[PDB]
Amino acid sequence: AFFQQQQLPAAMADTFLEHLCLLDIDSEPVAARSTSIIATIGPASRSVERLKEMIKAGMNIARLNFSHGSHEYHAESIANVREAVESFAGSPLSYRPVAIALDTKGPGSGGLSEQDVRDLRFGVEHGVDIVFASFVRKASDVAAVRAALGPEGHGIKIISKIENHEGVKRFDEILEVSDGIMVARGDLGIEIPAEKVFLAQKMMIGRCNLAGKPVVCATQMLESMITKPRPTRAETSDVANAVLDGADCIMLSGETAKGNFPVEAVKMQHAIAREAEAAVYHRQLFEELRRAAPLSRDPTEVTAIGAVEAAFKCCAAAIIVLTTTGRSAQLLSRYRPRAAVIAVTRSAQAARQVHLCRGVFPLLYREPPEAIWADDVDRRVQFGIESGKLRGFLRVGDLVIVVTGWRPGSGYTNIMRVLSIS
Amino acid sequence: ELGTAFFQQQQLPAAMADTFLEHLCLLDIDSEPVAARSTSIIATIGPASRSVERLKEMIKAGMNIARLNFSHGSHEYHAESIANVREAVESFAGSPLSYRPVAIALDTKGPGPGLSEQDVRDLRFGVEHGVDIVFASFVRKASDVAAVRAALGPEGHGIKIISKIENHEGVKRFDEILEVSDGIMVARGDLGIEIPAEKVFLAQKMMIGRCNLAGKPVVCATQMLESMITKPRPTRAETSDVANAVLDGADCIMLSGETAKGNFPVEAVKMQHAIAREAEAAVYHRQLFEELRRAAPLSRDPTEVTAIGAVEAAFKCCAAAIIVLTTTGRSAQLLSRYRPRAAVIAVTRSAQAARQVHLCRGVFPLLYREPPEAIWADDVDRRVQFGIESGKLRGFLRVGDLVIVVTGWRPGSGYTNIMRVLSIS
Amino acid sequence: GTAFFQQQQLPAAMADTFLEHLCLLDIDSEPVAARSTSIIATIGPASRSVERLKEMIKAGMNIARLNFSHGSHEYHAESIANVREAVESFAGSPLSYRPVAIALDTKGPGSGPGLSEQDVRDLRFGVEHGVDIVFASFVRKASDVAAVRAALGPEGHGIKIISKIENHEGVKRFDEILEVSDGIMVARGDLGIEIPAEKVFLAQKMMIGRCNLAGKPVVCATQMLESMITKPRPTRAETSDVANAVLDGADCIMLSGETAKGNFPVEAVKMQHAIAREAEAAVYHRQLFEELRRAAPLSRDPTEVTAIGAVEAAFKCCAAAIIVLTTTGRSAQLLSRYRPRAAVIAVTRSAQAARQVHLCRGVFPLLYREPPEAIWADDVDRRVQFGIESGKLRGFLRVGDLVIVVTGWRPGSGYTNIMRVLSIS
Amino acid sequence: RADVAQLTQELGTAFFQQQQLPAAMADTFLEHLCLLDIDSEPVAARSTSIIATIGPASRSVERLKEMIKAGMNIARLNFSHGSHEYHAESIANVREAVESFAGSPLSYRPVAIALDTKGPGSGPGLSEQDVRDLRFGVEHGVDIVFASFVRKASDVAAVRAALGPEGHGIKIISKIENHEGVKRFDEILEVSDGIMVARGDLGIEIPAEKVFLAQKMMIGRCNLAGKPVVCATQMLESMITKPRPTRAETSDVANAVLDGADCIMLSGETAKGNFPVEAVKMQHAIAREAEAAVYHRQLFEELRRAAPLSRDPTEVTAIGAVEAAFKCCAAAIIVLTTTGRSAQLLSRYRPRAAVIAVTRSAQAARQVHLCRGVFPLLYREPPEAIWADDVDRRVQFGIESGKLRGFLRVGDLVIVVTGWRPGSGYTNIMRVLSIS
Ligand SMILES: O=P(O)(O)OC[C@H]1O[C@](O)(COP(=O)(O)O)[C@@H](O)[C@@H]1O
Ligand SMILES: O=P(O)(O)OC[C@H]1O[C@](O)(COP(=O)(O)O)[C@@H](O)[C@@H]1O
Ligand SMILES: O=P(O)(O)OC[C@H]1O[C@](O)(COP(=O)(O)O)[C@@H](O)[C@@H]1O
Ligand SMILES: O=P(O)(O)OC[C@H]1O[C@](O)(COP(=O)(O)O)[C@@H](O)[C@@H]1O
Ligand SMILES: O=S(=O)(c1ccc(O)c(O)c1)c1ccc(O)c(O)c1
Ligand SMILES: O=S(=O)(c1ccc(O)c(O)c1)c1ccc(O)c(O)c1
Ligand SMILES: O=C([O-])C(=O)[O-]
Ligand SMILES: O=C([O-])C(=O)[O-]
Ligand SMILES: O=C([O-])C(=O)[O-]
Ligand SMILES: O=C([O-])C(=O)[O-]
Ligand SMILES: [K+]
Ligand SMILES: [K+]
Ligand SMILES: [K+]
Ligand SMILES: [K+]
Ligand SMILES: [Mg+2]
Ligand SMILES: [Mg+2]
Ligand SMILES: [Mg+2]
Ligand SMILES: [Mg+2]
Repeated sequence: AFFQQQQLPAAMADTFLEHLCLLDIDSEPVAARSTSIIATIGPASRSVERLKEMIKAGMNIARLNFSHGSHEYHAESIANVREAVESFAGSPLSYRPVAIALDTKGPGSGGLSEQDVRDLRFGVEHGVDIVFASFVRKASDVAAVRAALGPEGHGIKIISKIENHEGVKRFDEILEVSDGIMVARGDLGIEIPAEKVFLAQKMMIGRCNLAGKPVVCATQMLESMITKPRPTRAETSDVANAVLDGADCIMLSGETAKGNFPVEAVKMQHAIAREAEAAVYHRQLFEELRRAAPLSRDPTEVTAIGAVEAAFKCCAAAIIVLTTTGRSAQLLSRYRPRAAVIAVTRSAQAARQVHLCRGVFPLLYREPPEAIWADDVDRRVQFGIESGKLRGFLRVGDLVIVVTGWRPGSGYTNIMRVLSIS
Repeated sequence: ELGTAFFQQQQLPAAMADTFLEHLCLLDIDSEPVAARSTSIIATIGPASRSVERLKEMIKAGMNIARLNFSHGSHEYHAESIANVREAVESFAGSPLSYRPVAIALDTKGPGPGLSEQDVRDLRFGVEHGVDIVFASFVRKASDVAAVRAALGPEGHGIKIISKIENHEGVKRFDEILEVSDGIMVARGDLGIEIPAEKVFLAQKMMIGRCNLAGKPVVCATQMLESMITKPRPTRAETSDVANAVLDGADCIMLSGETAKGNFPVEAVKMQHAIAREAEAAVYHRQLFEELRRAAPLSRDPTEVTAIGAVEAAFKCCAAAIIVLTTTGRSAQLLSRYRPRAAVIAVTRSAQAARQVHLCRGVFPLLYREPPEAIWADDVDRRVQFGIESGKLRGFLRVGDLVIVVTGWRPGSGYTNIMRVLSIS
Repeated sequence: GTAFFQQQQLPAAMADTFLEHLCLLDIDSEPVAARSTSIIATIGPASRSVERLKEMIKAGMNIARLNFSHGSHEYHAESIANVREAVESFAGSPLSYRPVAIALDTKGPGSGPGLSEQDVRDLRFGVEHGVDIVFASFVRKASDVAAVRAALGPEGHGIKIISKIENHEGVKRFDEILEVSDGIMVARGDLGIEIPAEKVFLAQKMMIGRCNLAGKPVVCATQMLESMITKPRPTRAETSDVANAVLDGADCIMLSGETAKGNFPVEAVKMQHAIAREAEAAVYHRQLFEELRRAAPLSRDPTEVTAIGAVEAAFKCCAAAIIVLTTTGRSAQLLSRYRPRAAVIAVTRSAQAARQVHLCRGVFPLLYREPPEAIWADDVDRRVQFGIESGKLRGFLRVGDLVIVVTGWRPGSGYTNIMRVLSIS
Repeated sequence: RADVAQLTQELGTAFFQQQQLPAAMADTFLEHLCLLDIDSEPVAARSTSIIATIGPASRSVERLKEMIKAGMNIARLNFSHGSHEYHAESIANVREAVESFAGSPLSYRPVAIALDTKGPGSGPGLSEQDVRDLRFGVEHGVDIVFASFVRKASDVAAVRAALGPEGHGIKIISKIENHEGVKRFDEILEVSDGIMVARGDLGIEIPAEKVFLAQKMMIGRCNLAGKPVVCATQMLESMITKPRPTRAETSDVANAVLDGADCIMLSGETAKGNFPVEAVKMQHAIAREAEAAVYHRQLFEELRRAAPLSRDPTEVTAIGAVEAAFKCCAAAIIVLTTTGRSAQLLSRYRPRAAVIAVTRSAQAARQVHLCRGVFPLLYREPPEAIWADDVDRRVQFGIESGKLRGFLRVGDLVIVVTGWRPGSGYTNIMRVLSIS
């Protein structure tokens, strides 16, 4: 029964053609949904009660669109998101962190506009986790956003939105200085011929997967759900294909900001992403990612490849990793393991930000500290296992891969262990 | 010899990539498509696309197959639609550069446990009016296809039966249905109601893959550009859906309400044409050909053996086209199953085969009406030169180009066994 | 039949990985194909008798090597006369006649920087006596090949020059030497003294790989069955060395003392024949063909395009042979470079080309002696029928087999452009 | 180039020109052959073990010391010749020569002793002389038995029974010498510790032109099973009377290594020939060149794909460690092992990194020579009170010995493989350590 679920016959296929032939509508997804859902906050999704339903439906990142509304309006949205998120903190083994992303208005006819400088300062003051920088055309646009965030906003992730021909052409220099990319198909589809957007999307997703940096697919993914309870056949296909392309995140704009079915739009993206993740041809994907990732003398990078290889060998239910900044989890995620990457962290910001990386499930550690560092590490590992058991990721008898470091502090991951559950 | 500009167009850098990941990384929005659009467009005929003048614009925009939806309208209404399609098609018989055969497909109302009384009557109407294809609704098992085949009476055995897979049973019994059908339609509308909507993409990709493996045509249908029923431009999900259906391996893409009742029927056809052209150049032929080659069983059929040799030869020299002489369309279909980048120009004396080969990706039919030569080898040479001259006229070919020519050793269907490399003069 | 798929290591040939290919190799799977790697036998006191040469031709000797390091011009002229007498003793049966090439192996430069005066005289002797091939000793750079070509003069333009790589400089300047040579000999004797003995296998494997990539013949030479100079059976290392040279991709394997001075020249030829046959069936064609196709550059030459189409067609149908008409041997060489499992039966009127194509693996030359038919198409057909009848007599073909036939559109060399699938009747 | 650019800038272009690294990074096997370079020097320690047959030409203690220095890893006693008294003296001389280097534990090289049986002769199974010789082997503490003419699984069970309860730790390597052994190979391999391709008798029992097929098939199946395979007979035959081998002989040795053989053997070349030390030196030189010419890119991919999914933590850790070693061009993989099993599971994936196996078992240290690329280090120190400290001391012993023997330099990355509790069977940890 195990080998009939999660498209495992299609996953073992010798060719991509045979993989397609073996895809089965009766093969149920079992793994937790890996691709994060970004929901745009607006009148249809601003109330605390509505936000609680969206968190339960699968929203991982709340997007604030600074193209509309005042700073007072957005501060209220942030407070409501935090209130809804913290209403589940009473049960630490099931608490789900939710990131807050600020999407800038953009340069308009102008580099960095004066309104963007003020909005970015607002983001730092209100503790946003991510900035979706509009109309990034070159590396200096990213540097300007980074400078406007100042010394207090050093830890904020900058996701550059590629929205025009210049951004596509200067993609490599933009990705090099950004934390990730958003394929902003709305403006891109007006700036370049609409029939060419899929080429830009597939290229950018492929280059971000190669670089090991997050990539978001955005705009009109479930557009008809703004007024209708069910999406069109092209919309479900678009969501599934963005996941199959390799997108780390998928986004909802008007569907959640102003539509009549915000919760249903989140549920639909969750349902499709789960089905599409199981249909990924891991046999070829892992081989190509493994071959393309350069040789490295960084122990975190070396441990990450060893751990993902070990996870595939034993059909590991999860890879439990201890991380301070999220980096060790990101390096595991870049190899696209089928095993869930359970990231145990003390940082609340890193727990929110790792939603940008596909297949990373953040667990915010709030248990009493241990006096012995080795005992403290072992307790965080057992915490990952208990949360994993409660959430359905793990069962007794499963094998897990555990990734830790040799000393406290970020940058010292160098150990991989094979552990049998219970 | 060809120029550096030649190797920058039609995603040739992405086509030469060593891995699928590198192929994606090399896709370029500035790399323009050059080849003719190979995925056929099926447009549903209705009030918005029934007039002769509107049909002429749709033919110019790229419509290859006219679909008659027998779920609505009387036999009198459909006979008028057929006459208007034929009038619009024949209005271009004067210009070889603009003339294009257009197939007529009858889409049945559907079942009841099996073939309904109305379907028997509608299928008889199709035979009497000379339709080329039947899109059989709600096919669930092999016996449903046999019933449709039996209903195509004594005169309609040459009509192609494309089984529409619309429910869980059709998906589960797919292999037995494909074995007896000429092709398949992934009817996503009903399929998305019969099975969970989030599972339709799995059924679509599986069926397209199995049809590509079998070498049989597969159509992707329903809501591909739905928003264009009221809006002049489609959504980002809709263009993505069309491009991904072509990348999946679909031979045909379809328009329903977009062309039958919408406000922008011609623009919907133009949009599918534009997207299919871009998506066909983005196909990763290096891995696709290797896998089709490996999956296709060994064969002692000379048409099958010649077809793979010809497609291999076309890739080796970047041939502008493969010109094939075919009476039934079968030799062109066997070339099409290996997905060559070269256009397959099919020269036939059969007007029905010329219309039906639109079901096969990359087949460009040319109907030949010259009187037969007394010396058979001369008749063959005249048809090969007709394909070359039409190719030059239409932009497929130029003097100095290499073309692959596929012919047989004797007259009659079933004897294809020759592949030649010709330099265009 | 099921028995067909158990022979010639067909289970190992269909394997998905090289490891699984090795695991499926079967000592009970009998070779069926004709032996495709040519055997070069060096002539000497043990192999000069006309009666002894007839037995060596029957055992499988394809090329007779004259070592100009020993003997005078008078000695070599007698060797040539004896070889020709033994070869021509079988000309009374044209369907079974086996051409045998004559190769002149030069003494070398010695302490000199380039072409020695003795080599100039020996090369002129070769042209005057009609030798087919020159094995040029100690080639260190492209100008050494040009000097050999100049010494052959205008009358020796058709002689093939195979450069012997015997030292570090020849290995380092390999690419420039191969570019101007017709082929290469891995002369392991001197190479093993000039460079550390433990590194010779790396030079052998590299040169064979680069010659296979270039589509040019490569010979493996020296001490392959050394112990057979005095013993009736070779050592385990010797049979392994012959099998591995064939698996590496060598077009030819050579015997020196084993045939020139030993006590078992006929048995040494028979042993190389037996081993080469076993090793050719053990070649992993699935990966080899894929890599040769991918590495071979795109081409606009119709002979090159037809060759890859014909090899692909031959693999698709398990063709027993590819029958090719050739004037210079070039069309057969271009088929051979893709390493088909099907025998390449080359029909030619040129006695020299028939002898020289033994340099290319899997090419079986048939010398056609009949004067041309008045109708060129009938002369082409008669030559193809001669290939089929010789093939049937020699066991290459049976009724019911499929064969690929490679011809051109006009008389004269350079116009091959047609591939046809033919059933043997 | 993008996949190796940063590491090329860090380690230098000279590093990437050595040990056939350009040929190792090739995208196809054809390109791998085209990139093989006679100027690309081998750097890694020789990983294929050399088995030398002991006889009159290689019996003296002083001669044996030269053969150990030349590279002999396993001493073979051919029980087809000589009495029990003769073989006991050979064993004592081998042990005396081996122990003459024990004064320096950081450089001491263990040498295994293998007993090669006379065989069944005309009989259907285990002969009475073989039963007596096998009992002699157990009494004299031999490490390995090369069982002659194994034709079926019951032949190896008979050898195992003749070894008795005291010989349970002895490795049984079945010699495949006839058609029946080749045809029943899978059942023989399943119950054996490894295989020997005995080409001498095999070449008489089956047509000589078919021996290479049997050799390549058996080596491939042993590599797939992760069990040692020995290539034997006439590898450097001419060196019995001549100082240099023929071109076919060097080719045969190189091709046995490229085929995937864990061990290569010398028979008459060492036992009775005129150049025993030179024959060992020649096999050493060729094996080093051939190991660097192995196409690891395809080999690792195929071993990974063919090896079934596993829930055994030693197996899971082994593939993770070999993958990690390739990622960083690790100089070595240091593994703690009691029976040799954790080192054998690393060896089956054919890493380019040397597998330095630290063990307290003198027998396991000798027996791991059967596995390609395993360098045994015998740890003689008594256990620390705290088990975690005892583990760390053993790892440090491997690093210090690795530095001493030239395997490791400061700045190198090393992969360390250990377990969560004492005793055999609990390996489950992989660590990436930077050498300081
Ligand atoms: O992913 P990051 O940011 O490098 O953090 C990984 C770090 O986490 C640890 O596993 C635990 O460290 P702390 O005890 O400081 O939380 C370290 O050993 C390791 O260096
Ligand atoms: O594709 P089909 O229907 O098999 O037709 C292919 C046939 O066309 C030809 O090339 C030309 O035949 P006709 O002259 O009868 O049209 C035949 O030699 C070949 O058998
Ligand atoms: O292999 P080559 O030397 O190019 O010769 C091939 C030539 O042989 C032919 O098949 C037959 O030519 P001939 O009639 O002159 O022998 C030509 O059509 C073709 O050009
Ligand atoms: O390779 P083997 O025979 O399984 O031995 C590996 C064992 O060695 C160790 O690393 C150390 O164990 P010891 O302390 O008993 O020597 C164990 O943790 C592990 O189980
Ligand atoms: O799943 S894959 O192996 C694959 C292969 C061939 C195809 O045509 C295809 O659509 C998908 C894959 C996907 C994304 C990658 O970036 C990659 O490296 C591999
Ligand atoms: O037969 S092969 O596919 C092969 C693959 C892997 C091996 O390790 C091997 O020894 C042989 C091959 C491929 C290309 C060649 O140019 C060749 O000579 C052989
Ligand atoms: O701003 C965006 O997200 C867009 O334009 O697609
Ligand atoms: O009938 C159709 O086309 C459907 O259901 O999608
Ligand atoms: O000349 C030769 O043949 C050699 O050196 O091997
Ligand atoms: O017994 C042996 O070692 C042989 O036959 O090779
Ligand atoms: K915005
Ligand atoms: K209908
Ligand atoms: K010579
Ligand atoms: K013995
Ligand atoms: Mg925008
Ligand atoms: Mg329907
Ligand atoms: Mg020489
Ligand atoms: Mg024996």
